[PDB]
Amino acid sequence: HHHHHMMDFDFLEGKRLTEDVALDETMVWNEDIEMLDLHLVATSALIGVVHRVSYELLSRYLPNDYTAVVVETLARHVKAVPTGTRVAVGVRVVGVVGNRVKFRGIVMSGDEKILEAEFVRAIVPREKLRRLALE
Amino acid sequence: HMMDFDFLEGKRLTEDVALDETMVWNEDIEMLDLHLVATSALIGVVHRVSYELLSRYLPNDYTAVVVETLARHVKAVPTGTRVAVGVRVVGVVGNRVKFRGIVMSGDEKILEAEFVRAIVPREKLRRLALE
Ligand SMILES: CC(C)(COP(=O)(O)OP(=O)(O)OC[C@H]1O[C@@H](n2cnc3c(N)ncnc32)[C@H](O)[C@H]1OP(=O)(O)O)[C@@H](O)C(=O)NCCC(=O)NCCSC(=O)CC(=O)O
Ligand SMILES: CC(C)(COP(=O)(O)OP(=O)(O)OC[C@H]1O[C@@H](n2cnc3c(N)ncnc32)[C@H](O)[C@H]1OP(=O)(O)O)[C@@H](O)C(=O)NCCC(=O)NCCSC(=O)CC(=O)O
Repeated sequence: HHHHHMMDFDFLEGKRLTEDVALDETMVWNEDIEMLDLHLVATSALIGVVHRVSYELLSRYLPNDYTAVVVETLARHVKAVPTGTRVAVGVRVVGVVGNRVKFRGIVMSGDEKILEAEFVRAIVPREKLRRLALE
Repeated sequence: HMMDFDFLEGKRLTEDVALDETMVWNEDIEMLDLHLVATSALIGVVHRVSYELLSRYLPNDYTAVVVETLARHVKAVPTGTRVAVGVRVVGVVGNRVKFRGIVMSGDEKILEAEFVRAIVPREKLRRLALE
């Protein structure tokens, strides 16, 4: 009877958001000790950044009992950028298939493309995710 | 700078890794009590194991950076948990080394990944990024 989730999420198609995001010291690539003084941003950290903008975008539009979690992601990190920098981060909803929302993401530093991504959030009732996490 | 890295093919490494507080998913204030591990954090964990594997076999003036990554995050897992992280070199083309990675929590798959490192001289990077 808590089996009352049947939406068409296509209302999300075409939504977009761009934000300026600070690349801070928690985001540094630190695998290689000899490269530390460059403090390049880590690929995973940039992926984190792009994902988080997609949540900010969705949260305005998700019905009240539903959250959205990343289930799939693809990224190409094409230019190294140092931390301590602000970047422009854009995401747009390029498709919806059931409860799967697909985004394209871009990280620009000035006019240089740093990273591009394509990724998927599953839109799930908080109750259901909580039950799954706890089982 | 002309080397064959084909010899990396089939190399593996597995590591028991703690998921700590710095890796928590916190976008959703109503789910903070579950302290789920973030996707990007888990990708970081998988990438880092591939660097430990490569660093053992690369010449002393060379580094390796991630240029592409793909991941399915199939099961939620809380921080404060230890996971088995395995990576394997499945392919080499020039200075491009493709890995498959897996995160397991016991017998449950949490995440699978496929990603590429480019093997580069540190000086090259240092030249590029200081230009
Ligand atoms: C790695 C790149 C520089 C690669 O750029 P390109 O593809 O244009 O260049 P390339 O890879 O073909 O070649 C660049 C260099 O490779 C070396 N090179 C190429 N082929 C070679 C071979 N067969 N043998 C030996 N050396 C070789 C050359 O010295 C040098 O080229 P030449 O001789 O021509 O100069 C760039 O994609 C980049 O900077 N990406 C950002 C990566 C990043 O910052 N990642 C985050 C860190 S890792 C991380 O953060 C982990 C985490 O997620 O947490
Ligand atoms: C998201 C998942 C639960 C998805 O699992 P499944 O594919 O089995 O489930 P599912 O999506 O098909 O369906 C689950 C639920 O969705 C709801 N549901 C499905 N379709 C629907 C529709 N059309 N309308 C309304 N509701 C719908 C159903 O109520 C319910 O299940 P039913 O009817 O079946 O009972 C799982 O893959 C998972 O936990 N993955 C890990 C995700 C994660 O932890 N990400 C990290 C946080 S985000 C993040 O960390 C950002 C960062 O990277 O930094």
